[PDB]
Amino acid sequence: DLVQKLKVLRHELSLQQPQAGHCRIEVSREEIFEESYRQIMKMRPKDLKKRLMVKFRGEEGLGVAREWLYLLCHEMLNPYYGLFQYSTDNIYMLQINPDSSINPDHLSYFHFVGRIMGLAVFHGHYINGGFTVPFYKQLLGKPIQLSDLESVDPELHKSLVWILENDITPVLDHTFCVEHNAFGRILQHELKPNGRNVPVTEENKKEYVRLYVNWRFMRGIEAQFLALQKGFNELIPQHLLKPFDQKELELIIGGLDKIDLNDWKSNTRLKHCVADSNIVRWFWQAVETFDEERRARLLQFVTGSTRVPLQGFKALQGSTGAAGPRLFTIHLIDANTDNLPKAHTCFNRIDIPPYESYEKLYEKLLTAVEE
Repeated sequence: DLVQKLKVLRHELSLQQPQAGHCRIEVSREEIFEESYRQIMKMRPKDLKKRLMVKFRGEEGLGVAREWLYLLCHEMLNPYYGLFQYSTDNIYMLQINPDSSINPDHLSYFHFVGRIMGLAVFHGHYINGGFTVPFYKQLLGKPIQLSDLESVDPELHKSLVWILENDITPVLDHTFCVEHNAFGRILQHELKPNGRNVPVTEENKKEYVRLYVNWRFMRGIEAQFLALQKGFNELIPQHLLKPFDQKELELIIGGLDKIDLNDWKSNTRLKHCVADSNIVRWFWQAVETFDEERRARLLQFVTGSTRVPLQGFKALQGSTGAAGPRLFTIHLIDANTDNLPKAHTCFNRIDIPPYESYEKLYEKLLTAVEE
C-alpha cells in the first residue's frame, strides 16, 4: 500500500529537514500569489527544507501553511495567470499552457510552482489541483508510451507504429532529428547529441521511437516543464520518486479526493460537549445532508484546506505547523445563538453556539460555509 512506500519517502525527506530553524513566510491574503512568489524565490533550497512558519500579514494577532497552500494553489493554478490551462479532452484536469511565453518571466513562475509542489510534499502537505496523466508521468521521469500518442497525434503515431513493425532498412532515411513548423518556419530539432548525423537503423529504432514520442509530448511546453521540474526536485529528489507510478504520484501530491465520513467521524474530538450532545448529533446530521462539494467547503472552512491526507483525518495537521496531529474538533461555545459557527483553522476546530434547533444549526452552518 501507498502509505507504506510513502513513509519510506517521508523518512528520507525528514532527514533533510534541519531540526533547528523555521522557513518564515508572511504574505497578505489579497496578494498571496505575487508575495509568496517573491518570498519563496528569494530563498535557497536549504532554507525551504526548514520547518514551515506561515503567517498572514496582520492576521497574526487575533499560523497555517495548510490554508496558505490551499489559497496559493487556488491562485497559481487558475488559468487567469496563464501558467496552466484546463485540458481539451480532460476538461477536469490542468496542463501547462504552451502560450505561457506571453509573460517573459514565465519560466521563473513555473520554477516557483514546482517549488510550491515540492514544498507541499516535503512538509507533509498536499496540492489542491488535479493534473493530466502525461503531467504526472513526465514529472515522475518515466517515459510516455506510444499508445498515449494516438489521441494526441494519430499521423505521427501511425508512422512510429510502422517503424516498429516493419524493416526500415530498404525504405527509410531518417535521422535523430525532427523537422517541424515552428509557428511560421520549419525547425530542425535533434532528439539526442548530434542527432543530424545519427541515422535511424534497425538496431536503434526503438530508441528513436521513444525519444520522438517523448519529444512530441514536450512540444510547446519544454522550457515550462523543465522549469517546474527543477523547482520540484529542489525539495523532492528524483531518486526518491523511483518506487512510484503516475497514480501514486498524483495521490502523493494531492491527497485523497473523496472524504470518507466514517474516518472524519472517527478522528473527531469534542470540547465542551460529549457524543450525545444535541449540537454534535445535529452537526453530523447536517454533514450527511451536505453533498461532496459542500463537505469539501466545510473541511476548508474549518481546517483551512480541502485536502485529505493519505493516512486520513488522523494525520490532519500535516508534518509541520505547531506540534503534531491537531484532530478535527467540535467545540460547543456559550455564545449568542444568532452568531455563526466560528472556525480556528490553526486547530481544525469549529466553535458552535448552543443552537435551539437542528434547522437553526443547519442554516447557520450552511451560511458560514458559503462566506
